[PDB]
Amino acid sequence: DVGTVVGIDLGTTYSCVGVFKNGRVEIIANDQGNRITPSYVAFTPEGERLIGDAAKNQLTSNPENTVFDAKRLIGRTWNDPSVQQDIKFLPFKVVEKKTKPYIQVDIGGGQTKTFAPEEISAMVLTKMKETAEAYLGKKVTHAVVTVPAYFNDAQRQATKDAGTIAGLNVMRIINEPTAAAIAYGLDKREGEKNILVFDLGGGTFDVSLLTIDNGVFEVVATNGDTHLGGEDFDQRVMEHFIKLYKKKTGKDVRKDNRAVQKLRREVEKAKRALSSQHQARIEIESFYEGEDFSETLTRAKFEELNMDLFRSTMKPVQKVLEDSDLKKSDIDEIVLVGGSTRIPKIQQLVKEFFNGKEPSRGINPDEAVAYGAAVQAGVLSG
Repeated sequence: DVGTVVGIDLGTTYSCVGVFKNGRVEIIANDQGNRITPSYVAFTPEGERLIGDAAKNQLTSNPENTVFDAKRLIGRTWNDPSVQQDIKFLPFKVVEKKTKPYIQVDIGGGQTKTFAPEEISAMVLTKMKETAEAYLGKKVTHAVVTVPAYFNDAQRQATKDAGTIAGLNVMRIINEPTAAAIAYGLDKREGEKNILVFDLGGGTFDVSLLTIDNGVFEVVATNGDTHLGGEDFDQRVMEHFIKLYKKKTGKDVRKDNRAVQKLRREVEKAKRALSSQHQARIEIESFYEGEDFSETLTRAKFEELNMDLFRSTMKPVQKVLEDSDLKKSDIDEIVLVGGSTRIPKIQQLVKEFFNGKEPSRGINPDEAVAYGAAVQAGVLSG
């Protein structure tokens, strides 16, 4: 009937899919061997449609026809002031169509097409569905899908709609921070608890005050920063090296985007390394005008380059507490979500904010939301 239902984190920057198999949640790897998949769609001049890692990986040679951040636009009208702000920063065309912000791309050979934001997310969701189905060795028809807690009626419906386009019946839309809590078993626990969820993604920062009472969740207050994430930490590190280069050679890397992008790729990997190691080597062969890049980033440097950004995450946490009439002591559970929460310095800051109190631990913070979504998908068959 519903078959094996899947749990999908449909993220602004990365998506994740899980399933309940053999008494356990399995987070599923994609055709590229990754347990997270970029929420990107690229159309090539030859007319190929890329989704996920291959869309993300080419993109530097294709800014106009590579689509991301559709989640910023889904469920919104063209004239929403938020949309009008966002599209300033997007490198693809967005036009007014049927009152909505439609994405216009060159599909190949100069052929122009428009897509509703839920059409682009449907392509991503189709990628998640194939990832799942290859794992399971069978077709999937039903899904649990997560959304931010601040999502309104239209944004929830448009996500359901993206699922229907993708061949998915979205049985449950769940809030992302609730899914995270579920992954940690916090919905089981007896009596009333206040849960702070701190979700530092690749492009957005979400803080949520949740209440659990008899396995029923209530979102009391949300804050954060719509345009803060790990990518902002990457950018800081580029500017540092482009500056060091424009000092050691006189040359300016920004004249060549391909150089700037190659730096971006290596910075990303260095950033991930610095969560485990204390130094990382950034080495780009044939980086600008045949010449080579070697420099080495320390964790101490990474942190200094980002310290004000790291510190600015605490102010939404204070506002959330204020808006919900609670103080630090009132928090019984801290859940970290997002790849950036693996940054050792961000963990230190959250703990010190809460007076030495430890967060929940044991689930990859990139995977926690889909995990919880898979916990509920699990119950929806059996």
